[PDB]
Amino acid sequence: NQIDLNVTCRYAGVFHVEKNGRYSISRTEAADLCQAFNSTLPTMDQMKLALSKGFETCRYGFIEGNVVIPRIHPNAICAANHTGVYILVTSNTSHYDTYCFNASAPPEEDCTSVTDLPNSFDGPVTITIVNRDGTRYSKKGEYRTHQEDI
Ligand SMILES: Cc1n[nH]c(C)c1CNC1CCCCC1
Repeated sequence: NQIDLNVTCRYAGVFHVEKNGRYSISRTEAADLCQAFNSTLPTMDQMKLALSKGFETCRYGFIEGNVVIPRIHPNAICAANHTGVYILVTSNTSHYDTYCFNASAPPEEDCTSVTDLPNSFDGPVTITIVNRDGTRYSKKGEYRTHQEDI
């Protein structure tokens, strides 16, 4: 009973979270997951400011109201070579990664590791935060409040 959560640097408080190395988060699970990090789904304005500070990924993830990919450098296999906050328009499917926004984070690039999941609740799952540099933090708990996500 284990969940891996791969996380990134924070840029103006915004970061990316991928669950179990696959697109596997529903919109309801995404909001609950950000709440476990004392965070919220970013607004489009919050995401645009993060992009301006150096944030980019090559993965679709929820923000408030849309599924997006922030892009700085054009790459043919990431958001069809677009730059800016690329918005997913047409998809059959509902599960993505998520972005999260922590208002208490530094204002610009914070590429220190994440060493806590401060607002997880009591539960039976071994949850492991995996940083890009491989460093890990694990704790037993739960974050999902909707049954259809478990
Ligand atoms: C700076 C830092 N490293 N690990 C932890 C925990 C913290 C405090 N802020 C984090 C920021 C991203 C969401 C979770 C909370």
